[PDB]
Amino acid sequence: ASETFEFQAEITQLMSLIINTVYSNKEIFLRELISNASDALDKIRYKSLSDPKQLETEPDLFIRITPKPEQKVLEIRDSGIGMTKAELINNLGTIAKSGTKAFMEALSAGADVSMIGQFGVGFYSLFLVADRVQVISKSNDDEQYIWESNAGGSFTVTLDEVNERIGRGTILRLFLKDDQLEYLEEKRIKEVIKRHSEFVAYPIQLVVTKEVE
Amino acid sequence: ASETFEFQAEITQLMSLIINTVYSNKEIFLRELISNASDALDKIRYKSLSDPKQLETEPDLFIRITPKPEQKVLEIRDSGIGMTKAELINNLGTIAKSGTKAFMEALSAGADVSMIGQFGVGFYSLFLVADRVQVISKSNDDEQYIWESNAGGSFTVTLDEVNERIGRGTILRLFLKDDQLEYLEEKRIKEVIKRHSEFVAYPIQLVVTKEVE
Ligand SMILES: COC1=C2C[C@@H](C)C[C@H](OC)[C@H](O)[C@H](C)/C=C(\C)[C@@H](OC(N)=O)[C@@H](OC)/C=C/C=C(/C)C(=O)NC(=C(C)C1=O)C2=O
Ligand SMILES: COC1=C2C[C@@H](C)C[C@H](OC)[C@H](O)[C@H](C)/C=C(\C)[C@@H](OC(N)=O)[C@@H](OC)/C=C/C=C(/C)C(=O)NC(=C(C)C1=O)C2=O
Repeated sequence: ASETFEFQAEITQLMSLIINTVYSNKEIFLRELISNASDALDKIRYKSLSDPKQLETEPDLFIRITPKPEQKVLEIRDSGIGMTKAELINNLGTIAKSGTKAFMEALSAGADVSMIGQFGVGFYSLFLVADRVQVISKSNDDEQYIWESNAGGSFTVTLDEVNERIGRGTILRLFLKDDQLEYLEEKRIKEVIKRHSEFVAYPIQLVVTKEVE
Repeated sequence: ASETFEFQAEITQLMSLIINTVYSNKEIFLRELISNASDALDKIRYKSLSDPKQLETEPDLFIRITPKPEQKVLEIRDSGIGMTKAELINNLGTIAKSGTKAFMEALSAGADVSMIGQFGVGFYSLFLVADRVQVISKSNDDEQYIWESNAGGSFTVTLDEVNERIGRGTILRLFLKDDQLEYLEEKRIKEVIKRHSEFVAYPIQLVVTKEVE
């Protein structure tokens, strides 16, 4: 089933920094994850200009937020390009990232966490509000895989026999911290999107569950 | 992966009858599926009176409707007792049912389809509005399985490596007919529940997806 990999050292260090910070504007994590989703929709949409059959696995291009209050979990879905087993491994931890040290140096010098995205390491901002992540992803070029981290020194990557089938793309499964359940609520989610994600080319769907009156 | 089984002969016959009928009150299929859900919630709730650890796999007791417009699919979820591989096989087709012939005889004599549930064969009413069903189920006593039918002479039962994990219970996955997509819409669903499912002990949740304004 399930392989384990080592985080490059500064990535550990940065995650540890973020997860431990008192910062007062953690809502930016959603700006980042939405903007990553958009970057991945862009990428597949562009790819299919020269290869239209790439869109076939999943014709609709969207971003979808799903609060799961009962599980203390928030999910950000996209029908973007997705990632293969080897891209999860390389790009999410094992290799040194061009901005990690520079950002941490900026941070300790006074910089706002908000700036994370400009150092190209804004995926790690999710730890502002979550102590476990699953990245579940299906690329047109591979089977569906689950990448998991708890901010420790290592992560796991497992063949997905367990979750619904993504036609194509990626789900970010955030297990929220108990002092961050504000991000489970419709009003809150809507506000953060309004404020920080006005200029997004793709529909952003919110999946909401109400008991029938 | 995937075994195939034979429908007992009258069950085929009845399915063929239902799927082919012009009947003007097909909405009753939802009454039936909700009431089955309730029968399965009852059953686990009762079981755990003498065995409280049975509720642990899924503490919440609910029924959940999820329209999937993009897929022409409606899902009815319950956290009831669920079914094992052997119960799917026995109880959903292979063995002769006590009411099948009697109901078909009632039908051709004038009876309203609405009466199906009183012959204890109301599960088959789903074919009024669907030409494919998946029954995905997880019983505390077995792995999660998928039972599939297209109203033909046979059905399949496959180990589930493909759908999200039910802690416990059952999802009815209806693939609706093109002239029955009315059941994908919030207003419609709500109306049918109001009319036919007033007296239900369990919360009925409706999962709705709206694009953010
Ligand atoms: C230029 O692409 C980006 C990179 C470089 C690569 C990891 C890009 C990645 O390699 C397989 C892919 O092209 C996809 C599109 C990655 C994402 C943008 C994100 O995945 C999502 N959300 O589906 C996203 O993963 C959930 C990417 C995470 C990568 C990191 C660490 C991130 O913070 N910054 C990057 C962003 C925001 C990028 O847009 C980045 O490295
Ligand atoms: C008395 O239980 C019932 C039976 C007899 C058995 C199949 C019961 C079944 O055996 C494994 C289970 O006790 C569960 C609780 C079955 C359901 C009620 C239904 O499953 C759902 N919705 O989770 C439901 O399956 C999705 C049961 C389908 C069974 C048939 C054919 C049905 O139309 N009628 C029955 C109903 C409505 C029952 O309530 C029935 O046979």
